[PDB]
Amino acid sequence: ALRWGIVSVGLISSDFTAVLQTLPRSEHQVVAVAARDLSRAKEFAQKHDIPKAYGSYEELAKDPNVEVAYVGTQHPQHKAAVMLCLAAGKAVLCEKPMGVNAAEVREMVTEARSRGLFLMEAIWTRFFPASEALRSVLAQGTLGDLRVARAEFGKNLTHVPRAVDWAQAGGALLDLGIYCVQFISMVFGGQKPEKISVMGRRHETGVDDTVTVLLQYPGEVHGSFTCSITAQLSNTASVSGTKGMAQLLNPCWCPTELVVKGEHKEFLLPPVPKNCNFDNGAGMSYEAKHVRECLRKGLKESPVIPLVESELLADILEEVRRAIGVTFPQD
Amino acid sequence: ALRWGIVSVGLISSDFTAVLQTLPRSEHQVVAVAARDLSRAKEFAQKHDIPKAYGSYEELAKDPNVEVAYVGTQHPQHKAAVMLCLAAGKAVLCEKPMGVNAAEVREMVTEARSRGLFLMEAIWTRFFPASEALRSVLAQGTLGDLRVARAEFGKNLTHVPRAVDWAQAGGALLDLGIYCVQFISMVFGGQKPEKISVMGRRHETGVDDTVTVLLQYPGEVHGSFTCSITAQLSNTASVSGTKGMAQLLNPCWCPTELVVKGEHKEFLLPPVPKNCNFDNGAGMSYEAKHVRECLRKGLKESPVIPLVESELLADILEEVRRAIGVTFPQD
Ligand SMILES: O=C(CO)CO
Ligand SMILES: O=C(CO)CO
Repeated sequence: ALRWGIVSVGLISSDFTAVLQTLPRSEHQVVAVAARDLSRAKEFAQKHDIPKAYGSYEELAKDPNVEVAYVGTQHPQHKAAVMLCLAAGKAVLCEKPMGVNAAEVREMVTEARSRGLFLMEAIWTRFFPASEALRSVLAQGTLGDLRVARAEFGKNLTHVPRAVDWAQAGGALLDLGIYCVQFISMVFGGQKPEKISVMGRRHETGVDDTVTVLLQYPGEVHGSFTCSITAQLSNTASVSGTKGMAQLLNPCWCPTELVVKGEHKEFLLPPVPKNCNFDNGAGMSYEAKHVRECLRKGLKESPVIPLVESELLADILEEVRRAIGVTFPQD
Repeated sequence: ALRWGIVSVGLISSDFTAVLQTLPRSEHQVVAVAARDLSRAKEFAQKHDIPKAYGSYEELAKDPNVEVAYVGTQHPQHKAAVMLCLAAGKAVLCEKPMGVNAAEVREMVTEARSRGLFLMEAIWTRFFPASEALRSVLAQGTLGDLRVARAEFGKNLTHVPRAVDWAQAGGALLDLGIYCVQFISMVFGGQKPEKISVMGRRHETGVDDTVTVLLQYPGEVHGSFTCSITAQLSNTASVSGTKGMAQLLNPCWCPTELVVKGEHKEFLLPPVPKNCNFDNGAGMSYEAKHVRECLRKGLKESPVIPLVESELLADILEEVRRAIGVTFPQD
């Protein structure tokens, strides 16, 4: 079995741990969990039936029974935790966005590469059967010659502290726009944009509120998206060519419905766990099973979200937030 | 009764004439129709039961029984027909877009104004009960403080000669984007944009193929739209604020469904005519009844689509097509 170590005991680590404990026991085992104090770690290990608890991430990195670390910390704490785990020879699945700016991602990627260790950014949406089916539709040429595509992700998250906080690098782009940028990149074959235009406005807590981006892609196609932590949007994503449109229905970030030229297709989520902190949390199973398949094949990154594309997504996101003057200490 | 004169006998004039002939006989009468030859005009007058036919527009302008002229010519022929009718003291309802560039619209508007004559651009969408209901939702503040809105209009019209022809000023912007620009202007109170960014690509017939625009509006709100004559899009339009979203469902340009914060509302079209050349053609009744209400009140333009806003819509459209190098002889 693939032996997992859980870094951080917040809500997302809770969901991911519950998912891993629904998978075949001969394929995945949760062997250890670290928190920034032993107390929190033991409470989590007892609730989730993990056999070892640590009060520092460093102790988890050093556990020789852990093969892969899941870094579920808040956004600004991803980098140090990843770097610790890689220095200790662990594979790492890092939560999204992998880092808060382009240089953090480059640093993590250079480290993983220099040590021949697997690293993947947990962009869970890419592994949903719906998303895989859209990629086939594109490979098959069903929509004809591409023209453009548009994604949107907006909800009123003003009462979700995580989400609006400057100190945790929250705001529309890093919480929600990350899903729009990855979708547009995916439909256009992970290609670097030729040009980006941005409009948006800030939120009174120090982060961005609502942001729309236009991206020129190579071969005369382009994408746009809108994200927001105050305004509710359609929360769909689409791609259109000369023969028609494919759409991933709301919830786009976690789609189970694909519509192609008016024809609907539903992809049910796994049955458990239910009651996950986050909508459709059960769908995290797909990325978990993907990491095991990569590691069994001896791969040092995923073909579905390669490290060079994580770097490009980071470059894009950083360019967008700089265009509207939203700077971070890290940069 | 309001006495109408029909200029041009194409498909749209066919639909508008059929609509007017379903209205109360004491309110609207179709008294005359002109075509560029008598033959075509008589055939149309016989099919549509109009009592007078002319083989030139000038003869219709001069008919003292005509009170209002409906100019249904192809795009580049709007200006000369409008100018002829206004010089002859007729009110004019001119089909969309009123002119092919900003100067044509300014010229028509200056002429109407200098003569104290009603002129309105036939932006039929604005008069649908659905659109009026969205304006109320906005006036009521139901969506909270505005944030942004997005419209799209795309279909494969490559086999519709009108639509792809350079000589008739076709293409995505003048055929379909005009609906997106008017919607965004309407939700943002007809205000002039502070900035416009554009990406798009040309079509091999000499006109634009697919075009996406980002528009900054005053008060930190913005809109975007995508239009295309090759790629099928969602064909919905939406506006979102801090308390939720309103959407006009497909067909946006001709909506009968409004969704506000998840609550659906349907507005049925008039029952006749049926079998109109254009989708939901029966809805042209609303703009026809509006022109009569303006004229009965002695108004020289519509408060719903004032001439200064037609000028601004034209200015926008022209700026967008220049940004992607699509120039016309007229400019
Ligand atoms: O990823 C998500 C957290 O907001 C979806 O809301
Ligand atoms: O106005 C319209 C003509 O395309 C709608 O298709």
